Amino acid sequence: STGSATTTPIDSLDDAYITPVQIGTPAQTLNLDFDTGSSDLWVFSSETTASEVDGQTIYTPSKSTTAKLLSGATWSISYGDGSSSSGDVYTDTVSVGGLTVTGQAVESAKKVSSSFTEDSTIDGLLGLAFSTLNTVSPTQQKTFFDNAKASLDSPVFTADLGYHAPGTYNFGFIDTTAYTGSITYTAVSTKQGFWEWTSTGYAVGSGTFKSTSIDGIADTGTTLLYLPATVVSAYWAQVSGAKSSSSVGGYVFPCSATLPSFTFGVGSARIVIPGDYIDFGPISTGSSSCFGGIQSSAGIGINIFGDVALKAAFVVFNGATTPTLGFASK
Repeated sequence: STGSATTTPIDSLDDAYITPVQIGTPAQTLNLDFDTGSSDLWVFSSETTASEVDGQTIYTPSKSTTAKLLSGATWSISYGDGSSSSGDVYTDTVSVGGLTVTGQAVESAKKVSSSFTEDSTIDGLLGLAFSTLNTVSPTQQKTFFDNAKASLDSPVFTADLGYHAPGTYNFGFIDTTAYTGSITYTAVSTKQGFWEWTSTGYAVGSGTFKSTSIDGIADTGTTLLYLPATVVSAYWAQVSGAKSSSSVGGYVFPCSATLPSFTFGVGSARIVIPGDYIDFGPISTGSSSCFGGIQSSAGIGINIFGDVALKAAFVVFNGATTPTLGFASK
């Protein structure tokens, strides 16, 4: 089997991407944030504290003839950005772009933190990291990909995120028309539960490539590109007026700037992030100070190849017995 679904930016800055997901019988379609940095599929629901719902579409398990309460199971998750959610668990039928999993754990939120409430466009998350990170207790549950894998034509999914435009998540096949050149594959460590790999280096604009190993995670659920302070300083030094602002919470730059590109290495291959992908717009409405899309990972504890990087590539998440990651230009 295979699946193919369109993923759409939630706003004009590509702050995140939503993908429609069918849950239950009859189908209840929710727009979920597909997150290769976590491993819970959770949704706003009829059980979510009413004051914490503000415009989201909810899953109502009592209206699904295939929903079953997973007795005694609870979940609770906290994300890198400080947001969180928790609740109980159902199993139900879940379909993504024509690919159907029966008995998928659907984690129903009883509580969500303010940032989730405040974002009306995201109805929940669909985790695509390794199931070892799943938070369901006392019996850990599998991700949608893990459940689908054996049925797929090939044990892979691909992320093709657009810049200021829709893109695609495919399951079970590689669309050879969706990229240019070849896909370069690189080793993955699953030791931390992430799609963790090592970039071979970087360049800023038309500058020379610096060969240096940068361990980090391919994380579709993180908006920006978080890299070591040395790398980030080298980037922003090429932008007149750019500075790190502790009050704003990272590098800012004059909105009048033309940003340089940023290249990262995948083995001997190179992925070029155009400068415009690095512009996240005014820090506050009407400001001429703009927020940078490349930021320091210092104090995160890990480097993160988020959407800023991933959207410059066609990315293969290869879930073979030994997982790997593939990157192609597009």
